[PDB]
Amino acid sequence: MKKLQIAVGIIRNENNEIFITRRNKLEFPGGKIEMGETPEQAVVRELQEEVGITPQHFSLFEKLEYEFPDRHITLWFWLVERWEGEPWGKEGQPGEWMSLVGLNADDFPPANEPVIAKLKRL
Ligand SMILES: [Mn+2]
Ligand SMILES: [Mn+2]
Ligand code: NA
Repeated sequence: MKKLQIAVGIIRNENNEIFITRRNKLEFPGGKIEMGETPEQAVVRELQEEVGITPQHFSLFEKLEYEFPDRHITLWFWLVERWEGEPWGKEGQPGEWMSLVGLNADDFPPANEPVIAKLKRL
């Protein structure tokens, strides 16, 4: 029984647009929390690696858990509202700003559904 945790960054600007990356299907920047890192350190590291920004002000937006045989997975969704730098496709992946109003849960993997609903509201 091992744990696998992933930190996810929801980057929102002043115009209520979120930075979305692509694979085909759309998704949020993010990745695995490594040994010895806190959830906060991991989201900062993964975002610096994937989109070239350093989160400065962020809060826990949602935490989802998945219990599978021999594996406990936790997804940490952080709402990033202020950062240093400009988001871009640093790891060579497609990226772009999309307004919250126009976000469609069907364009993201089913796992993000509850977060999108919550996001696409307030
Ligand atoms: Mn990554
Ligand atoms: Mn990684
Ligand atoms: Na990623």
